[PDB]
Amino acid sequence: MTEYKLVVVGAGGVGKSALTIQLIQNHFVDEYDPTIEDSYRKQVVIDGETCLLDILDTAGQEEYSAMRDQYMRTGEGFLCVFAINNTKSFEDIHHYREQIKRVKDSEDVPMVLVGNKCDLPSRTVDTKQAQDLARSYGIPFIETSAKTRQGVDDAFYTLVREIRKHKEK
Ligand SMILES: Nc1nc2c(ncn2[C@@H]2O[C@H](COP(=O)(O)OP(=O)(O)O)[C@@H](O)[C@H]2O)c(=O)[nH]1
Ligand SMILES: NC(=O)[C@H](NNC(=O)c1c[nH]c2ccccc12)c1ccccc1
Repeated sequence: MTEYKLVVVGAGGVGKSALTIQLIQNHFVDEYDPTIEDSYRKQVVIDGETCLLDILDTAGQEEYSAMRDQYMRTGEGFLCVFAINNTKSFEDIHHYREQIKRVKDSEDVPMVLVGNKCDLPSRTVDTKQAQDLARSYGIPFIETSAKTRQGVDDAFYTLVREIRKHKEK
């Protein structure tokens, strides 16, 4: 049983916790503490491989930067989820990608761009914009919704494969 350590990083309010809890508790949480940083584990036999997923629902700000940067190094795959109805979170993608790349000191870092809230209206971030960015980074992008669980299943699976892809280069 192989263990995969992945961290869901992004802006606050994008739905980091809900997206993960949906695949852990099998239901959508309407109200959940945004400052909670818990780690959930899930075992799935994906691609004929029985692996154990180690995920961490980031809050946003830790007591010390070194503590936040700690799991930034141990993270093999990072799920970059943003809100299509919040352009502010989409622009922050540049900072995260650049920052985490520096922390690990690598240009080839397994990441998947995720556009949450695809089931909600008032979309300011067009799909093309997100896709354009993902194609420039050299990573995949899929729209998702924690409420309908659309794309979320694929996104999480893709991240694991991206990790494997990086470890089989
Ligand atoms: N309608 C809708 N709300 C979502 C979605 N994902 C998360 N939310 C809501 O966003 C708010 C914060 O969710 P939370 O799990 O704390 O995400 P986080 O704080 O960004 O890690 C809550 O009201 C969630 O129910 C979604 O996909 N669709
Ligand atoms: N945030 C935490 O619980 C940190 N430990 N856990 C982790 O790093 C991991 C938990 N889930 C992960 C997913 C991918 C990589 C790492 C982890 C932590 C932070 C500060 C001090 C001591 C421990």
